[PDB]
Amino acid sequence: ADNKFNKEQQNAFYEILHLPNLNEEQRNAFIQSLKDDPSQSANLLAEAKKLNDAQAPK
Repeated sequence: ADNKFNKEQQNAFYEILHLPNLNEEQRNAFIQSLKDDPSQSANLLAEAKKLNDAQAPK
């Protein structure tokens, strides 16, 4: 009765939530954007995943 999102879309949500290095503010931005338009699932995911990989020093 909740989450009118496809598997990929909901996966994007969770995967962006699974970004511990990503600023929670940016996380909220991507998540909210996913809520606004989940059509950008694969690619808000591609590039939250990729600020998460790219604020990552080594």
